[PDB]
Amino acid sequence: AVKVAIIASGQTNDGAFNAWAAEAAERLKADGADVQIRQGLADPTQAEPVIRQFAARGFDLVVGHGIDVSEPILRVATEFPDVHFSASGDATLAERLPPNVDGWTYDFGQLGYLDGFVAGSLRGVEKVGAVGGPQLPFVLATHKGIRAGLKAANPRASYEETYTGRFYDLQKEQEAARGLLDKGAQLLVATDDGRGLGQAAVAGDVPTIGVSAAAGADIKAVNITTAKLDLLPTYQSYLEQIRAGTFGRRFDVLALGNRGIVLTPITAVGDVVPDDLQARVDALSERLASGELRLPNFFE
Ligand SMILES: [Br-]
Ligand SMILES: [Br-]
Ligand SMILES: [Br-]
Ligand SMILES: [Br-]
Ligand SMILES: [Br-]
Ligand SMILES: [Br-]
Ligand SMILES: [Br-]
Ligand SMILES: [Br-]
Ligand SMILES: [Br-]
Ligand SMILES: [Br-]
Ligand SMILES: [Br-]
Ligand SMILES: [Br-]
Ligand SMILES: [Br-]
Ligand SMILES: [Br-]
Ligand SMILES: [Br-]
Ligand SMILES: [Br-]
Ligand SMILES: [Br-]
Ligand SMILES: [Br-]
Ligand SMILES: [Br-]
Ligand SMILES: [Br-]
Ligand SMILES: [Br-]
Ligand SMILES: [Br-]
Repeated sequence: AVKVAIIASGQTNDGAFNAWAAEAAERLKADGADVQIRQGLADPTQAEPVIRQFAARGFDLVVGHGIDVSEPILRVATEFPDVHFSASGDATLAERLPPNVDGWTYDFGQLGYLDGFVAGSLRGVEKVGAVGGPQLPFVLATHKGIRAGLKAANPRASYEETYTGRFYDLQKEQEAARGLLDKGAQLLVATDDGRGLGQAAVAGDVPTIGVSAAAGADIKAVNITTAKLDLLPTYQSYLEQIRAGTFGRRFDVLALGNRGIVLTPITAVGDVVPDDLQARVDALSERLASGELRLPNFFE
């Protein structure tokens, strides 16, 4: 049994980024991993001693989930040359990996693109509304992605978006979503938490895309799907590397083309979801894998 510790930036009950690592880690138990998870460690002064403690106790693999945990991972890695570490970040992380650290990245714009593409693939949805949080560069990039994905799959659809200015302000998110609904949105896309948007959607009988998996049953019932990271192949590769003695300096991109970004199991909502939605997304992924389709940089 390989002993694995996951050190998460936020809360694994978020039904989103941190839950994605927790779910991959749960599935990794079938590959012979014994897993411990610690949450809420975005603060590097808190993360570094926890990481050190797992390494000192003889864990085989210590995984820092989220860019905020990356620097502590890289620092402690230098102390334990025979322990294996993982960190996440931007493309520049590849440069900065000690011999015993694997790194990974993904592009926010691609999550947006898949949401928008799914939105444009639906039946009878000509008006789409999206609600995000603060207008930070990665959020604006995500939204530029949505617009592009939607234009690709349905160039006739119209699109409006609203920003709450905040992370995880469900009350403002709900209000923003209701405003788009009142103006005529036939689908609501969440780029932040989504639980507030989900409430507004239920009140107006419209489907959603992107809402947190931690939402209640009534809200989950209207969420067609959500674009997410599948970390399981990456984690499986870590175990294989450790078993073969080849761990270190791998740099993985999780993307649509390689199924690092995928959909959650699709829910049919109303009659807007085509029977072949998954096939359409699979074909999109194949076009990206081949380079038939190339996506712009969605950042300014
Ligand atoms: Br986080
Ligand atoms: Br969850
Ligand atoms: Br994310
Ligand atoms: Br376990
Ligand atoms: Br354990
Ligand atoms: Br433990
Ligand atoms: Br914890
Ligand atoms: Br320390
Ligand atoms: Br983070
Ligand atoms: Br990250
Ligand atoms: Br060591
Ligand atoms: Br991007
Ligand atoms: Br940013
Ligand atoms: Br566009
Ligand atoms: Br707009
Ligand atoms: Br706005
Ligand atoms: Br803002
Ligand atoms: Br709130
Ligand atoms: Br509402
Ligand atoms: Br909820
Ligand atoms: Br190794
Ligand atoms: Br790609």
